[PDB]
Amino acid sequence: IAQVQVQNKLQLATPLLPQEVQRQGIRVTKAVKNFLMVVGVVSTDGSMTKEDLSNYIVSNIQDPLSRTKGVGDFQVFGSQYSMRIWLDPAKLNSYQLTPGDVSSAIQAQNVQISSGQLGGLPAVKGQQLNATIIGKTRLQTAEQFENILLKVNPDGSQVRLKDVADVGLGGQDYSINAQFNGSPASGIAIKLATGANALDTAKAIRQTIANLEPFMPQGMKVVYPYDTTPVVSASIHEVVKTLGEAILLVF
Amino acid sequence: MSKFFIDRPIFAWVIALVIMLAGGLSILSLPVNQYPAIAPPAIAVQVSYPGASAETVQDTVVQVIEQQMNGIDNLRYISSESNSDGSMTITVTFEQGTDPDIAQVQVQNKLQLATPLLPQEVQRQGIRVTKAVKNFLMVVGVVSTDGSMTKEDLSNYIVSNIQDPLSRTKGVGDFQVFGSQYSMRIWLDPAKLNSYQLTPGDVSSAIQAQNVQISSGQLGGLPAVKGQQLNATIIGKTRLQTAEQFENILLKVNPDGSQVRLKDVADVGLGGQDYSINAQFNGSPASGIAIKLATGANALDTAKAIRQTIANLEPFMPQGMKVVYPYDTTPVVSASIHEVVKTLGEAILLVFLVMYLFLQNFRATLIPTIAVPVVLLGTFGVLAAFGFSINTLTMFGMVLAIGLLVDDAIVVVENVERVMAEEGLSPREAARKSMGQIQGALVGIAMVLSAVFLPMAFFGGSTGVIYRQFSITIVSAMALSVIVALILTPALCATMLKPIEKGDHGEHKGGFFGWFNRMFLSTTHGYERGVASILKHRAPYLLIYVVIVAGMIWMFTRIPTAFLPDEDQGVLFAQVQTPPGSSAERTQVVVDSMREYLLEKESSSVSSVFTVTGFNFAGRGQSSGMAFIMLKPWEERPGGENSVFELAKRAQMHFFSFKDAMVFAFAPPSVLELGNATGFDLFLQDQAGVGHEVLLQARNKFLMLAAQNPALQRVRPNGMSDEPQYKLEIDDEKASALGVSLADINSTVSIAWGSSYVNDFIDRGRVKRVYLQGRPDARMNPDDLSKWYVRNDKGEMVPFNAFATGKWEYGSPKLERYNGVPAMEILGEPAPGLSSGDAMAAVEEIVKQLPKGVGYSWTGLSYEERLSGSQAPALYALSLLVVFLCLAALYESWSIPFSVMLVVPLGVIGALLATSMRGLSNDVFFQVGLLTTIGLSAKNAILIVEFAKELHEQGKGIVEAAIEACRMRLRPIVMTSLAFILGVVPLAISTGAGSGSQHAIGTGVIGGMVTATVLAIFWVPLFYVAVSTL
Amino acid sequence: ASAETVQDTVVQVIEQQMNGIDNLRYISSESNSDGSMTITVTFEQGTDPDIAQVQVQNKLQLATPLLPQEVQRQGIRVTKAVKNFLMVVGVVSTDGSMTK
Amino acid sequence: GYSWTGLSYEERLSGSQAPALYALSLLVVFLCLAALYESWSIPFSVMLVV
Repeated sequence: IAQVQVQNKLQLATPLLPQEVQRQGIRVTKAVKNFLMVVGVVSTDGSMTKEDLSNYIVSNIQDPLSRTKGVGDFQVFGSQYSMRIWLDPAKLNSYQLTPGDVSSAIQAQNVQISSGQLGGLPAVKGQQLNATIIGKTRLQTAEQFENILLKVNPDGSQVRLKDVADVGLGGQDYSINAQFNGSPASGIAIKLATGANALDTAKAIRQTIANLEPFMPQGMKVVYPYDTTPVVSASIHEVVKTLGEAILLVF
Repeated sequence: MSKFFIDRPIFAWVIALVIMLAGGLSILSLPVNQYPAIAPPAIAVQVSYPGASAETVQDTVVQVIEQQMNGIDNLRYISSESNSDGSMTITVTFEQGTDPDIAQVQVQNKLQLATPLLPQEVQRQGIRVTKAVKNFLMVVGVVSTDGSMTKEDLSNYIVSNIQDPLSRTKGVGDFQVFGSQYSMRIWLDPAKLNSYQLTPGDVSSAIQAQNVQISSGQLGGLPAVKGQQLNATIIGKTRLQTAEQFENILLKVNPDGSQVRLKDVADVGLGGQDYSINAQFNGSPASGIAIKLATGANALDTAKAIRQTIANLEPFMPQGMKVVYPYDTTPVVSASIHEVVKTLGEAILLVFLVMYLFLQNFRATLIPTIAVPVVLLGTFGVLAAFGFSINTLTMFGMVLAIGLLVDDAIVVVENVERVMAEEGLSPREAARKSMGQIQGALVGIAMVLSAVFLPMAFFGGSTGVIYRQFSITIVSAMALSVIVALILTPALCATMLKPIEKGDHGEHKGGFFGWFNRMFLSTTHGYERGVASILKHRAPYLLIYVVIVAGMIWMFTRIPTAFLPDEDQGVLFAQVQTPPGSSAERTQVVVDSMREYLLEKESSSVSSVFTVTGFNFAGRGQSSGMAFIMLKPWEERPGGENSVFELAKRAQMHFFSFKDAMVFAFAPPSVLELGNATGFDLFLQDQAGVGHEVLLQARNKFLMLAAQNPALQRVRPNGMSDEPQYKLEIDDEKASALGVSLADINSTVSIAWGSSYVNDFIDRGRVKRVYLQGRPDARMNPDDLSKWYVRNDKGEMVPFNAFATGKWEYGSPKLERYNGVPAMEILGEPAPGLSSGDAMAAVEEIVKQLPKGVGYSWTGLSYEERLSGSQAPALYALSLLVVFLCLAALYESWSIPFSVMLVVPLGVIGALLATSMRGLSNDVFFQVGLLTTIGLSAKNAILIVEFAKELHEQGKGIVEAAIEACRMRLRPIVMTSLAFILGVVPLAISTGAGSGSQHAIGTGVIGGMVTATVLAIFWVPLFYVAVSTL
Repeated sequence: ASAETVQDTVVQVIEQQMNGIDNLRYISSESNSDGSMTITVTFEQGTDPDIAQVQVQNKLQLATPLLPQEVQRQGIRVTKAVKNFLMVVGVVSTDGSMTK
Repeated sequence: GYSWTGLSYEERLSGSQAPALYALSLLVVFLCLAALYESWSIPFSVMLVV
């Protein structure tokens, strides 16, 4: 009920936020203050850099580890890929262009639009053809992405995004990037959901990562650099064995 | 506890009156519906993003929503659906026990945290979040007989002026209508757009420039100038109402006065909103309402209120419009509670009859007719105390409970009358002696019956709820029957009985009753020497007992296991699939021919066909359709000639000859909430290997080996086969080299072919919306792309074939996901006569060949059935341990409870034999009938072994007392037995509403109880002497 | 906007969708020439107000696809409302120099 | 048509609710005095001295 109340008092205010923070995804979670455990991933062949095995956890490990029982909020050390368009003002002066023109071209030339149907309804009486018509799909690879047009004169001379900027896939924020035991690594810091225990949540996290284990590439382990469940399990076991020896001493 | 009230009866009588008064107050405030909340609470999210591809709506809506919901409570699994028609459906399925309101508001909140990331064309549609629980009370269907009104006119008429009185009535919850209201549909044409140098971007700008509210202020608004005396709420422009106000909006005008209206550019006129769906009822075009029931509300008087609302609205409808009721689960509930009231009356009158038949007096015969309705009314009160509702399940639990519910009062009045007969005491002290002899026995009945039914309540899932209803109802019946037979019945046996003197049984009476007394003591003192002969040498009879225990083991191993019995529900589903690349009229030619076959030659069974195209349980679009054919009631089709499970075969043997489309007919399950499968469900999701073609080859390999195994049968894909779809390739350098802007091309191809939501208008005081497309003869051909014109920057028209070449592709029209990765769903059925776990093992064996990167995940009912398969051989052994504890408590040893817990095999043997002879399955109804006949066998076994112990405590041997106790206690067994099968047999011999449930719940009970009596009354003192020689 | 267009735009739709909640007694509404509206749905006594607010803004959400775009941009404020004023706390200027 | 609200609906509920209160409490006193003293004379005495 507390999350629902702060959520409607947040949706009362979220259109008054700026336009670019509104397109980032606002998160409201029931997270307690401590880090429960950190599911870490380190590569053992050296072919994986920091950003690629952060991309792997964000794209494949994060969401099954986020639907599970008792995980409120994550904290991913790194992030996924996001293909960046590295402008430079020398070649941006070379063709008399502003970055607003580039930002309008890369909003007008990779869109996935409502196209309709080739035999859509209502049909003229006596029409027996149907096909889902396809407009432009969104651009996937970088060599397909370099062919974004920016300006072209009617005599046939054009400029491309490959001539203005140097495109390439990389992270979306290079601020945080961990490293485990010397090697390049990353991980996802898991916070516990409130009103729930820690051992069942940790066991569900272990079962989820063990279900996702047979699909990761070769040269990529899963390690646990930080967890607070073995201390509490050892404390419970120590008090149970203290009880089991105290009953024998009373006997 | 009973000796304290047998002296003073008025206090016990007003305790019973308080119980009956609380029950009578609870009767008029119980909610009542067909099925309780047994489905897992699933939440649907439906978007109607118009004119999209099958992967456009997916990669712009579904992944954006599914990667932003993170950390909702009690989440089990989520799904998706990205149809080619443009819709979307994700079904967030939660854990049991979660009330749907907070789960729905949490998925609402974590959806509206994601809705700014969704595109503008999606977030102007509005993202609807409703509860997906398929329990429809009644389906109000509106038709138009003459054919002058299409479906969208009927849907506007519904949403206009029959939705206003319907939702203001009591008890009606949330509901949906087929289709929606009108929309000012604006039909552009490309020749007139060429003729004026126009583009649909200019029309879409001028409409939303001349059809908006303008926030004008006030004439004298604050702050006022010093000396202001005037105030008037000024208003500016207003939303346009009619179509002759959209005809007079202007697109451009020169300063000479030469203008261009929306006339001679467009053809405005009110039409529908979603043209894809199209339903028709017996020929006439039809819309409808699907009314659900709100929580905590009666179904009968609210259905009558819906009937009364329609019957009070009917003098105002247009001519040619009937309101029909195709689907209505009001008479199912009504007949299912009416048969319970009839069998209550039959049970009390029939136990009155057998109580007068075996005992000669009338006053002692009258007392079950008082002592049974008090616990009958009070169990509704202490059923309302837990927050339940009158279901079908708890009413059949009541009917299971009646025959044992009467037995406590029967054995009380029998013991009082036989203590009256044998020694001749005054009634209060004779009933005092009887109650002092049944003191521990009645609380032993309470503890043993609670121990044998309460662990059955502790399952988890839909299985857990459908056992929990049964268990809590009959445990409430036990725990209230024991106290109303320990507290009430001796207090009235001390008052309203007739004394009998010493050594008399009524031998010189004459007539029929003297003959009955003579034959009854004749078979009694023949039974004396019979049990003496079978107990005098008892060695070759325990061998027969262990042979018949091998009989129950190798008789229960044989029969197959079922989840729910097959039911005559009343409906049949007939979903069709035309070959890919088919329009709507081919599907309609299949559908109306199927409809006229099911009405013309099948007038004996099918009452009406509410059929529909563009929709099935497989996947939406234009090349699909169904026929919700709905049978006649049970009182108009006698015999087994017109059942649903024969009408399906008689329809399918002709639907094999409809050679246009694969017409498929399947019966719904017992419960429609978790239904539509009758088997197992599986998603073949991919975790690592990326590619739609690889997963399509995986499903092809899986369907190749699925039809080869004999353990699998009728294995179909739930998705859709691939449609041949048409693509464009807009040559962007040749487009922008001619001079057109690519945003103008995107707006033209997004407004001309597919629709585009602009803004809202106001008609009849109601906000409706405005779409626009091209004409229904301006987008219908691949060569008709050469007719639309984008605008160059010089002011001249550029044709669309100058820079766009066509090419045909082959893609999927329905891409669905499962927990964030794409998948394809099957709908599997087990082999006829094989268990469901055997089919699950034989279908998880096939997954050992799929390519590297394609996983499997269970769903539907199999996710509960796989995880719930580890408690049933745990808590049954727990319940046997608890009943061993209770019988060690009552009988002061550790070996004498074996003389009771070796008797319930003799109760399960007859039930297994009676449900193996007439061909039934091992469903939940036979299992709870098995449990209640086990409970009745333990019920009379502990009383006969307790008198066998008591007569040995009197001071005689084992052999004399074991045949003394059965001699003294034969007649309550034949009272219980004769009244029991006379009360239960009219369930099995009859039919009607819920025939399969009654046949599954009656014949195992009578076959178990008759065999339990005829073996227990001969073998229980043999077990007692065999355990007492140790 | 004026009162009748606010009524027939917003209030009729949410009035149509906010009946059928359990333990409901009467729903009533207002509109103004200023433009504001106030639906004041009143439950039967015996209901937890938290789950009542949960159900109210649960079945409020499927009116948003019917309401226009000048009201979706501002957000709907739901709250539990008693009718008494418990306390009015107000400042006052003893200098006489500063205005309202 | 007219429909009461605010204070008026609550006091109309009181007016339609009071005789059930009188009859049900009178019957509960009747049941308790038939309960504890176990006669059918003195509960009629209290029910016609009320």
